[PDB]
Amino acid sequence: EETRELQSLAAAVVPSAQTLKITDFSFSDFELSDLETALCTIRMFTDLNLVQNFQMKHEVLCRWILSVKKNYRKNVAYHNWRHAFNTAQCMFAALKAGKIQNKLTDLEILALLIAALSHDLDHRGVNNSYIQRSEHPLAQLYCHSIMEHHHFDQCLMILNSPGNQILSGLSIEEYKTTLKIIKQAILATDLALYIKRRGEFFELIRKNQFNLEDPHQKELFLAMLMTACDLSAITKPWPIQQRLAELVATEFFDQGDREKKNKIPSMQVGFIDAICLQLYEALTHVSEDCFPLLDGCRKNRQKWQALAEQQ
Ligand SMILES: CC(C)Cn1c(=O)n(C)c(=O)c2nc[nH]c21
Ligand SMILES: [Mg+2]
Ligand SMILES: [Zn+2]
Repeated sequence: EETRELQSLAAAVVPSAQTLKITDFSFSDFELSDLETALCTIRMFTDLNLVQNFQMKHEVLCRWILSVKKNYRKNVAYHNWRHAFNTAQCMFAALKAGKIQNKLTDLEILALLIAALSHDLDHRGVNNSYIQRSEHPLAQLYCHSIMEHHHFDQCLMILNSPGNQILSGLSIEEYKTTLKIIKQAILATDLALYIKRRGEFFELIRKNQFNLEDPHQKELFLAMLMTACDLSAITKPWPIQQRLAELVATEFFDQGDREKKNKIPSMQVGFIDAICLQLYEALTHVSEDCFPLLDGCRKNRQKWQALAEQQ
């Protein structure tokens, strides 16, 4: 029953951020039920003052969260609701604990939270070609970042569904700006785009020319931040990361129409060196308080490498 789930969520009391541990970069969701993750998501919107600043009605926000959750496929090992929820939690932590909140506007924070939660909507698994083959054949080269555009379309449809319009409170101009930031935020989760633009971000930091005051770099930062949250499972405490790596490995090797372990340690070390280390280092420079993400990433590299050499 769906309306029953909505009834329960809407009537439930929302515990504090401290009680939910959502401010911790080390946050984990394994012990939480779907209902509990939904309550954590409400707390994120609430504490970031989005519910107040944009006059969201409780029942609407609840319905929206449940529609979002419902549109991820639980049969997919990694790209599912829990990943999206975790990505948003990391965004929340980076904003609060990481003190990034003060460097952005309310509309940017609103867009980021929604994007984090919506960035992988309807994902069918890295080894699934359905979404791509269901579009205009040579559709891969025309509308590039095909998956991300799909995720955004899904995000937008939910945002416009009756009873789910959490942005109805914004003015038309506020709305167009938010939608634009949300779209860019989601497109940014395409690693191909991350690898294409990260160089500029890194370059701007070396020369100490990074300036969030100019729109170009702010947009570049939001894109880098989204990626940082999207890959944050790589920064978790060793016992947690070991588990999240299992999920990634399952989707990569076992799923796609559904020894393995040995491939995992080297895969995670390669992933960290090639994609993660520089990003979290860069982020730490922008905000000293985001260090734990980097620290966590390093500790995990050490652990996986030790296994790679065989413990
Ligand atoms: C999921 C995949 C597309 C990218 N990706 C990721 O996000 N995390 C967290 C990993 O640990 C990982 N290992 C390989 N690829 C990975
Ligand atoms: Mg994605
Ligand atoms: Zn993702």
